[PDB]
Amino acid sequence: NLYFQHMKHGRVFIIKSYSEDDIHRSIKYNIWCSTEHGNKRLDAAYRSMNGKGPVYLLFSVNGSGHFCGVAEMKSAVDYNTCAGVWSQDKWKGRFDVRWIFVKDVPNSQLRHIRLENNENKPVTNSRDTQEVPLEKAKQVLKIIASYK
Ligand SMILES: Cc1nc(=O)c(C)n[nH]1
Repeated sequence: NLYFQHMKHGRVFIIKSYSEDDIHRSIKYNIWCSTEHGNKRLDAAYRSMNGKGPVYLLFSVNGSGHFCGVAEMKSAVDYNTCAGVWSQDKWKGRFDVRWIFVKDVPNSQLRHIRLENNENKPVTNSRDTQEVPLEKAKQVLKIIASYK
């Protein structure tokens, strides 16, 4: 899948989900919510983008050993929400997402990609809302898209 090899715009973030049930709910309802600090980071990136390129999210459940898919941010963060929707009751907030890949990709396939903005650590050792440089994100996206 040579599609992503020539991407010229966009920002890309890691999402770490404590719960696979929350991944299921995100796919069913096309929504996500991060922590307070994570929501602020994603909101800033989405808003400054002003629709000039995509914001992609690379999802992985904590401790699972694999990534589980890719979604595009499709709205700014709405902070005026009901509590208790997600795996920890305190998280409020919501933004729309569109899932573009739902597939398990082992960390072994992605570990060789290092993030020069994060001490050259493997992309598989990232924390929630770690940003991925575009040239490294393109390599992750090609691998996820091509994996079978
Ligand atoms: C739904 C959800 N799970 C999480 O573990 C985090 C960090 N943010 N949002």
